[PDB]
Amino acid sequence: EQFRIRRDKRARLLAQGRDPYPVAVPRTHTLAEVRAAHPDLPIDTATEDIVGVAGRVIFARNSGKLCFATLQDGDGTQLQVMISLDKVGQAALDAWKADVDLGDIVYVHGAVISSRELSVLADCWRIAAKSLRPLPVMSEESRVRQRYVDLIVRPEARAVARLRIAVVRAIRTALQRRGFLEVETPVLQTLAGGAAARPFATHSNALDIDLYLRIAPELFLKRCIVGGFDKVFELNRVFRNEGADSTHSPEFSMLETYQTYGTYDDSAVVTRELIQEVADEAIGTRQLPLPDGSVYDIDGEWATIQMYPSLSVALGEEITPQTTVDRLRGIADSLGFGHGKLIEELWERTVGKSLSAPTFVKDFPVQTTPLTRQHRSIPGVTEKWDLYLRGIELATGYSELSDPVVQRERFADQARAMVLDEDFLAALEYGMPPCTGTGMGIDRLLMSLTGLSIRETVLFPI
Amino acid sequence: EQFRIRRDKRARLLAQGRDPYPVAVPRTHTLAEVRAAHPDLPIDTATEDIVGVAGRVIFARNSGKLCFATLQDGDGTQLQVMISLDKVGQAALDAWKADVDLGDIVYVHGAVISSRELSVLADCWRIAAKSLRPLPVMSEESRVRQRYVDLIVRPEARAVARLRIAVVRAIRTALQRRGFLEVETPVLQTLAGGAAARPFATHSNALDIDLYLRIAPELFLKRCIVGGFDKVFELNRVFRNEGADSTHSPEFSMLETYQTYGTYDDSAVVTRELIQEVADEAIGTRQLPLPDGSVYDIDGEWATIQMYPSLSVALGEEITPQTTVDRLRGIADSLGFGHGKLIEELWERTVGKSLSAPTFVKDFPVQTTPLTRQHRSIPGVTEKWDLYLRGIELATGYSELSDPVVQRERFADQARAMVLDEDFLAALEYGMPPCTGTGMGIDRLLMSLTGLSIRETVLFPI
Ligand SMILES: COc1nc(N)nc2c1C(=O)N([C@@H]1CCCCC[C@@H]1O)C2
Ligand SMILES: COc1nc(N)nc2c1C(=O)N([C@@H]1CCCCC[C@@H]1O)C2
Ligand SMILES: N[C@@H](CCCC[NH3+])C(=O)O
Ligand SMILES: N[C@@H](CCCC[NH3+])C(=O)O
Repeated sequence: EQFRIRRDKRARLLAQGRDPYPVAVPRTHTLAEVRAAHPDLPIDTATEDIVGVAGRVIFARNSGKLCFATLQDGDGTQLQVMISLDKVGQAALDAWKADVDLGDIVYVHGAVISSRELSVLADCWRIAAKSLRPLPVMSEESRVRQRYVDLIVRPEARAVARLRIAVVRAIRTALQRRGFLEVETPVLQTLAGGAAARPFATHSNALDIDLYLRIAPELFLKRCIVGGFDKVFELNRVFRNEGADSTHSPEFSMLETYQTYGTYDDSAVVTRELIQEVADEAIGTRQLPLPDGSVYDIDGEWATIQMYPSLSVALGEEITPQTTVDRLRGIADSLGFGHGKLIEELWERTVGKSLSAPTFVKDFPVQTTPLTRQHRSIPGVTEKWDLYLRGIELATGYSELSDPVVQRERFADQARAMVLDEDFLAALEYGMPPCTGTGMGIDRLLMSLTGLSIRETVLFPI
Repeated sequence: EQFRIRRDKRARLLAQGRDPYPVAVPRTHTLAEVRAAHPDLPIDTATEDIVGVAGRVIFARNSGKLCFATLQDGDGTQLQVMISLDKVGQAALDAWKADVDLGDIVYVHGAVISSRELSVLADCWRIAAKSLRPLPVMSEESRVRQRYVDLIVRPEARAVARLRIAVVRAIRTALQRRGFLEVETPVLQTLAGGAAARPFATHSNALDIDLYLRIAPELFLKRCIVGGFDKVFELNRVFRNEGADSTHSPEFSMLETYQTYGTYDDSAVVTRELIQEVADEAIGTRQLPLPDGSVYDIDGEWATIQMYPSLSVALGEEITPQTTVDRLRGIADSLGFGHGKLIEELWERTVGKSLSAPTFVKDFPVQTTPLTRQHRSIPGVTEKWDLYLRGIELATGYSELSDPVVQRERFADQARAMVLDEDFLAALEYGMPPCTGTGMGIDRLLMSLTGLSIRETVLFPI
């Protein structure tokens, strides 16, 4: 109902030649600037620094000759204003009382004082924007459908938003320091490769064909390696047309990273440093406070284990690349399609879930890692690692497969379970230097670091 | 045919227990590093700095006991190697001759010398990747279908790639210095607004509905302003499902920028500074050399003109918001749907095309600018500017419309030519502070700056 009373104040403001949505108000300072400016003012004293401030009125308290309000700047910083009859008022004071509702953006020019709390006493004031909706005084799913309100009302929403931003910047900063070049590769592709997922498809009017939103940048990033990029990354959305859960969303921001003349051993080190550097820059500790109340320590060195041996220890018997699917099925049964899949699942069900401290698992089944080079010495496994951090499957790195003939096979096997990515394969046949790539999810990153859900870490999900 | 001879060398290398795609080669330096290290070496003298280098063999010259090759590192830097019988050879020399074709990535450990040109004489050497395709010794449309080869063979492809990267970084650096925060807003939207374009649509399996790839981030970026972001930008792809031409592609990278408590006058200034700063960082001059052979000067201050007056001067009569479509049709006819459209078209046909120096045109027809605030004083126009740089329609800035009721109208008018963006409108009714937004295309930016076509400025178009 207050919807309608607010709409009428708009109408009657227009009519009176007051401007409720003016083009310009001469804001001299953010409220934060005024605070940092007057840190320790003798309380109940005036100073002749005149400012023009603007802010959301989130608290009113009217009292005849004198009205107080809390201006909250968009970052959360607060300044109190005092609308007084004696300063420049009467009609001003009336208009204040009549015109100014909660959630209204307001500008006030005046002197900076402290009251019997840091305030601005007003010479001038003006509405900067009239709200036709009061703030609520929130369920998780209304906070997310209306992030703009969440951000106005809930400090933590403000902090998380800025945290993601700072994390993302930390990442770019870390990679740039190391000489990585950030490239833009295509989102719309004639066929979407680089990972295991069902694509989003869209019809192009230009070309009268379907195109596919990228599931991952790998294959184009690999083209950049062919083309002589020494060190490239890309930090941007990918689209996997599948179901949503606590670690999975159909649209999400992902980092991929490619470095010539290093292996999975090298990118493991960088990934660790990168994450640690992000924590330091964006969180300021490696002793990560959780909503739990607990503390997760990501400092120091991180353990590396091998999938097959670690699984072997867990299961009480030697599991190798040679172990049959009939054997693995049986073990699987005893607990409650193919070899590679069974190993990963058994590993995930036994070793995976038990990991607390940050851990790399390396040396993966060849069948489930089409894009990663075969191990330099161990038969039947690929040089891939996964990083688990706080129990979250965070990141992966590969010693990348550059052999076009092997690579054509790996894809043929895939397809039989038949048009391949011929251009990708062509690029490889021009020669790709030995190189190691990583992938890492930003939401999972933030999750692993903070305890926040995926639906808190993106500004505008659905 | 050489396709097949190369494939056989792979096969016979495998067979002999040589590794043609090894996991790791111990590369100590980039060729650029070795160059910077030995800038002025007395030519035809040896030095006992041992290095391990790796590079693409792009030139061979075999001669009995001694073979020379050019290693080109991926950035374009060149080092010559000398494969000699006397160093560590005979069988080595034979294998070199037999095993190493052009476009092969090769590693060589050895001493750094200058010959009778900076070279490495080899103790050791190894194939790092075997190419199953020779380099061509290129049409514009094969360069772009195979950028990876373009990048190997054509220096200018290398330079342009790195230029775009440096421009994009320059942009982020410039905006960050000014306190802008880069946000990620959704690419997949329930309805795609913020501009005039037909969307790409994609079916979601998760939600069993169509989604729309964003045509622009504005409406979500505006939500961020509501939510208290003072200064936000987003630099990322947008998708407009329309035809391709020399200034238009269906997928392209675009910058949008939002700043609270400034107007179009303010963002005009920033846009100018931003562009000038980009030129300085990424190109190193504001006297822009063109393929033409000419020089385009983007230094100093840029002229601002008004659409209606400038058109009036061009046409020899007063054109105002009040001029009828019947009048404009007639004028249009005399040269060779609605008022706003006719003004822009007439303006573009008369004043637009005649502009050489960098120029802002401001004060636009209300009918064609649904999202921009009405002018503070001039009836019938909005506070929008377009920037033309080197004749290219580069950028725009608005004093943003924050009035939810006016905004609902503007959208209603649009739709009648009927479901609106209710959530966007809801956000506005929570109150958006006065603010100015800009948009700018990266490809157009690069084009305006360099003379390069849109099909050179993106790494992987199609
Ligand atoms: C929300 O994040 C994700 N959403 C989806 N749908 N899928 C994935 C993620 C996500 O974070 N992923 C990681 C990306 C590479 C790093 C290794 C672990 C995962 O594959 C996969
Ligand atoms: C290649 O760049 C573009 N491709 C398409 N399809 N459409 C546009 C571009 C492109 O650069 N645009 C600008 C974006 C905002 C700045 C004002 C001028 C244009 O609208 C529009
Ligand atoms: N494309 C991978 C990430 C890169 C892995 C290293 N080449 C994924 O989506 O899983
Ligand atoms: N969305 C605009 C760019 C931002 C204009 C300022 N609000 C466009 O695509 O034209």
